[PDB]
Amino acid sequence: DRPRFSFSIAAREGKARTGTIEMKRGVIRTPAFMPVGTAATADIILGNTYHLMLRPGAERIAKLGGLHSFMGWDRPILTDSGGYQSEEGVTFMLSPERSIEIQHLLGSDIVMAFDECTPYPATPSRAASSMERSMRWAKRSRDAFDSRKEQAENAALFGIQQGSVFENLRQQSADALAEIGFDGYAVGGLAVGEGQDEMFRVLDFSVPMLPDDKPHYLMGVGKPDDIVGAVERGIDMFDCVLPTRSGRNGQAFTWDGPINIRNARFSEDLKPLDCHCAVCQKWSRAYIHHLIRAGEILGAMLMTEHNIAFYQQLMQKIRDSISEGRFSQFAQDFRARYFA
Amino acid sequence: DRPRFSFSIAAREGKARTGTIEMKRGVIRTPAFMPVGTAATADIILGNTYHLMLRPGAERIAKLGGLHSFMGWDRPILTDSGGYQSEEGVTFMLSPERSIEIQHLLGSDIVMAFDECTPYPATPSRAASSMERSMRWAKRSRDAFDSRKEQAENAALFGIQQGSVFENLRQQSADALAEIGFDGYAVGGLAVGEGQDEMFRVLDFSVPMLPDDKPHYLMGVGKPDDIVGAVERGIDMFDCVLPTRSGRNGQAFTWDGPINIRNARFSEDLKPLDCHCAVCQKWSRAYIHHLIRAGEILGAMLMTEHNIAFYQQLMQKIRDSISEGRFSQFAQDFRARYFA
Ligand SMILES: [Zn+2]
Ligand SMILES: [Zn+2]
Repeated sequence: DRPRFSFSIAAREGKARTGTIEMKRGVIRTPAFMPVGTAATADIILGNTYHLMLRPGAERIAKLGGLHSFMGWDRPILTDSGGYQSEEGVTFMLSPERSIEIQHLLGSDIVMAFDECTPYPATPSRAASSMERSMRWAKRSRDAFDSRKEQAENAALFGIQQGSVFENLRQQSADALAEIGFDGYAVGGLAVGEGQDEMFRVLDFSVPMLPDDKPHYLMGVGKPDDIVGAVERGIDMFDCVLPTRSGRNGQAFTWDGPINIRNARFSEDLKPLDCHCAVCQKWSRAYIHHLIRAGEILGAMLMTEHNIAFYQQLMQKIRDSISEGRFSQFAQDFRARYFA
Repeated sequence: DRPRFSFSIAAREGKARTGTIEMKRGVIRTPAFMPVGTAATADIILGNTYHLMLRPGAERIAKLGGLHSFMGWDRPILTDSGGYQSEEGVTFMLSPERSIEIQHLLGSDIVMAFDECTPYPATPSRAASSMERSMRWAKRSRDAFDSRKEQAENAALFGIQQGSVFENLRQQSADALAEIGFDGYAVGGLAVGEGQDEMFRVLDFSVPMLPDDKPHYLMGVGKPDDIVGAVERGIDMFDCVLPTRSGRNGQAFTWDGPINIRNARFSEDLKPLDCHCAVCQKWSRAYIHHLIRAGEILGAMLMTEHNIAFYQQLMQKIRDSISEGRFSQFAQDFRARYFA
């Protein structure tokens, strides 16, 4: 039987790491991409806390046996805390205590502390006030989590760093989070419209502030090139709505960049979408083009499956190249071809 | 190597038959349900002639290698003739000759003659004039089909009976079609809003007019109970948009009748949709309810897969019970439970 939570780093290259998170429901290979569980029929999937508490409701999910039984997914599940107004929480009611209990009822394996994702841009004073409240909320999340024996003994809790783009606030947040103590640490408050250069700049000083021996989760990121750059800066875990969102709107990710398959230039293109996935085996660009142009749900479903599969192939190549000490070369080859 | 076209009846019960159509691309077990090929990832599928000639166009499909390569389906394909205004054809241009050539370019295995599907209701004089033109068009379809060696030697041609609800016109149409000679015979002009009692009434006298030793295809039908009743009256082949249409709109077919899965009574129902299909294995009514209510494409896709699978399980039970001489009992048990 695996432990509740064990992170081990198998290989490093510069700031990049590769390794495994062991949990009771399975092993997560890192760097990891964590897709939304409702995308299609990955070592871990995401549950949509905010949606689930509104429909059918966390208590109803609990009565139906929890998210694992509900979704037919017996491997780990991560839930966000739902925050993405007062010291107690937010009314719209949601608080650190209520957020933790909701995630408990859903049965998730990785529980996010309840935070306040600072808007961008933000003054230093606003970013500081928001970070300080998130740190008080992180301590309340820790305590609520620890009060529930089933949760404390079988789940894991991640703290979320805030502080906007300010190095001194990011440092203070990391210090507060480490002193409380969490199983993993998320870099929050990015992917809120800052642009890639700025995000990378903030990651450059922010990730080393976190405990090196714990997983680092960059919330909301991102495009394939965002992921490569963030692994280069020490991120271990990723979630992003892009692969599933893009699939509905006609956008496919390939090693040569994203393409819009609805474009007329693909109407007679017999090459597959890119790739090893089942879609790229049997289906041409031309046929997927046709399905999507015709409004057929099969088209969107095949596009979504390809995009999900592409992200996992990307993460596999990242893990292998770090393990083999050629990630720097991989990142360089990836960007030359992706932006060609 | 199989023949171009061979229909053999293995067992009969009353007017019902069960058997096989052998074609070069495979064997079709009858009675057969023929789903639209673009529904999901059946012994034969349907191509949408009218749509395909508009996008991307029949010549473009031919340049891409034909429908089999285009869709990744190496088994038989049936295409309708596109008719569903003058003696030459219809402008909107489509004629018996053009319809046959389009179906040739698409590469379909079973080719429908170009007909005029009489509107309902229709006076005897209108039904007669329309049937008479369809019979002239059927002879032109035969000749065009026979002029193309690749088509005549590798495909099959079905004639379509018309005549509305009038026994004397149905008889005249069957006579004209048999004298021309076709590989199979469709009963056309039903499922146009006549209601099940009327359709069954017309089938009662119309199907025995067709050659007994050739397959009988009831176009556009239908609901599961329509199919059972039409097999009881000697139909061998079916197509219907219902299983794929219903899946998008929340309707699932079950042995206890159709249900609308969006209905709140399914929000905590842990039973599967019905069934042996992959959906009914892993997925509860409650989770599919949730997916569809949330607008998730996965929900519609799972509903469509279930409906397609249900129709094929229905056809398998029909074939087995005819083969075992218990179809009359099956039909009775089916209706008692389906309408309970
Ligand atoms: Zn692919
Ligand atoms: Zn099923």
